Amino acid sequence: SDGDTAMKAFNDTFWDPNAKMFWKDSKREKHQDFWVEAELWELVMDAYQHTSDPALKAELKTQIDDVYDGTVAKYGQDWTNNPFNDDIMWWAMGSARAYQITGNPRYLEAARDHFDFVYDTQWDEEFANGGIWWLNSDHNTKNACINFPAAQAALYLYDITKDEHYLNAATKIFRWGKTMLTDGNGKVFDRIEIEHGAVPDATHYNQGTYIGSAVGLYKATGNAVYLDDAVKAAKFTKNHLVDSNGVLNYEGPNGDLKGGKTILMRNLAHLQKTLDETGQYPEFSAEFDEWLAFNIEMAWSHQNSDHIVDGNWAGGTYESWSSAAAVQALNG
Ligand SMILES: OC[C@H]1O[C@H](OC[C@H]2NC[C@@H](O)[C@@H](O)[C@@H]2O)[C@@H](O)[C@@H](O)[C@@H]1O
Repeated sequence: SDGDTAMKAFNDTFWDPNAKMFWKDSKREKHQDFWVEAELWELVMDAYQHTSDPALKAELKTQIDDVYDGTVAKYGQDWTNNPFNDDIMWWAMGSARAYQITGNPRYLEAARDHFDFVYDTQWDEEFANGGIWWLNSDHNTKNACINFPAAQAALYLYDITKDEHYLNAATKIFRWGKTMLTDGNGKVFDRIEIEHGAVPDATHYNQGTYIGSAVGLYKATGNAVYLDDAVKAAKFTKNHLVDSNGVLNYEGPNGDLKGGKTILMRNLAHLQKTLDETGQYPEFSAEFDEWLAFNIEMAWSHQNSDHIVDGNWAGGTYESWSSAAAVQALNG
């Protein structure tokens, strides 16, 4: 019941049933940022897929539709007016998953149309020899936070439609990103800036979408190198994006990064499942599972009286993005 309890508490604290959006924090003065709301959307989907309580499962299934409706009410159905390609892609990926769960074709259309806008018009072969631009306004940087999510979205679209166009896209985007946005040993770089070069700053959410795309490509292609890529980036996370006791870092003060453990945990769950299914990397798998279980217990040892867990897992206004990671962790 821990995943159920966590999700119910998160909803009670942060869901606004009127606006059909999550509040940014418990002061209930402002709703969550657009791109972060796609990640909270996916959290609802993950709880839906995790729960064995059929009553809660039905409520969460309805909430999947409600989140979309609330966002569309405030932001439109056509997100291509947003200058951030990442914002667009986070919602395209979410929409693909919503289609898988609900079978409502509005979600497939949303996913496909927005994926196609970004991939078809924002890929460039010249600067850095490939990659998708961060923005559709100015073209100055190519970033992990658009490129790996784009590969993931393409993989969901391939799973749904089997259009070889999408498998080819995932393969090409990931190949470029491994080459230009990693060190080849699992450290994922933030971005590559024109007139400067790479910015080798690593964070949980970019480790996470690299790992998820790698695991997806391993499954789609049967090429073990992709699983090796995922394992290296999981090892880098476990050893180098943790505190002196092995607890995943708190990545404040940047608001976007504070909740990044949410996206990391989502994708580490995919790696765990693949390792469990295949029996590959058994020694790593054992250490990895113990370290995850440790992190989750530490997080939840710090829940407050309302069963809300602040994003400082190692340690009075609770924020929905920072608090989501602990919920995600119990809904893998
Ligand atoms: O340490 C990683 C980066 O963290 C901060 O940027 C967060 C986020 N901002 C938008 C876009 O630049 C993303 O690629 C990025 O992850 C910021 O301090 C960066 O300088 C830093 O590299």
